[PDB]
Amino acid sequence: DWDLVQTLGEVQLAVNRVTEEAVAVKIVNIKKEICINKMLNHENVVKFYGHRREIQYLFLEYCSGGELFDRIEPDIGMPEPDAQRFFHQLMAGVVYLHGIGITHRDIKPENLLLDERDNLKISDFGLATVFRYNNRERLLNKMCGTLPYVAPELLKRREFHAEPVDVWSCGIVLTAMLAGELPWDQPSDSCQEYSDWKEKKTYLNPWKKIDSAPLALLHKILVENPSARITIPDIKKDRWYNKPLK
Ligand SMILES: C[C@H](CN(C)C)Oc1nc(Nc2cc3cccc(Cl)c3cn2)cnc1C#N
Repeated sequence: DWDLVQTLGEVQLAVNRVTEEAVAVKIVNIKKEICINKMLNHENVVKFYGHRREIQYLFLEYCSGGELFDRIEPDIGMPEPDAQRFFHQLMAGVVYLHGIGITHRDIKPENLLLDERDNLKISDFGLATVFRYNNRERLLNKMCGTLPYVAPELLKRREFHAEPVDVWSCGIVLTAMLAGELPWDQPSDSCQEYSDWKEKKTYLNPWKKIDSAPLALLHKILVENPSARITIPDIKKDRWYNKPLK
């Protein structure tokens, strides 16, 4: 038996009556979240233990470290070495997902959990979907995600590639980690902060608070044209991405 100890997000912390093991139980599209979870097995992805239908119950990893969101100090961010480490682990998780043809679609600090060792884990696959199957890519056309984190093509195009969208959102997460703020309400031309970035006014916040090395990476990630946007394999060759830090 598991005792429901407290509400995490519904989602509640459950604790094993015998072993005292802790798990997160999700109490409830749900069919796809379960299916997708069944496919997942990676150290930077929230573990899926199983499910039960009574109201549906999902048994997920308890990440006692909390949400990445709470490691970001407003207007400050966090130490660059910690940001880099979290970004490495995020890429590892995203790489894995894309490798098996899954796109998360809602990457943001609220959905990035930390275990007891502060290892990052991608959470919440309620919006995730298959973008590659039998080695054939399917373009996406449904709008979803979270405005400050979504790529501009999603607002501007009828169809778009899945992967560059996840890459973009990772770029926004990195920005948040290094500056403790989001660069814009949304990646649209009616958005002054977004226009300023497109005009490379990096003497303005949040870019001003970001060292030139990571900023160079951001210049490559937050590129409006998804076809010109840096890919993960190339992120792996980026100077800052490879810089020894602490
Ligand atoms: C509760 C989050 C809300 N999302 C928006 C991230 O959704 C999930 N949380 C999980 N674990 C978890 C969440 C915690 C939340 C707060 C604090 C602590 Cl210690 C937590 C420890 N572990 C696992 N899967 C999902 C899913 N889906």
